[PDB]
Amino acid sequence: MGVWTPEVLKARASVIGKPIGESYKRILAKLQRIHNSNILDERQGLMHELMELIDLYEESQPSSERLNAFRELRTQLEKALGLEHHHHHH
Repeated sequence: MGVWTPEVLKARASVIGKPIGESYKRILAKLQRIHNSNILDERQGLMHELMELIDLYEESQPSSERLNAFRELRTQLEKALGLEHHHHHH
């Protein structure tokens, strides 16, 4: 949980839908897989690459220090790596 950032956020920031076709969209798409595969033993491996991948994509186009805005996303991935069980439910 706490790992949500689908096109919804981009739609709000971008107001009108307008997804770019390319790899840069791959990172955004990974959200769909992560969503369902949230904190999933399988996603655990991807989680690591996700954080590293972003670090390479953050400077790729948005090197204007704008990565700070995306840094919020990395936090979710970083926290996810905590594998902490905050669910606690009967």
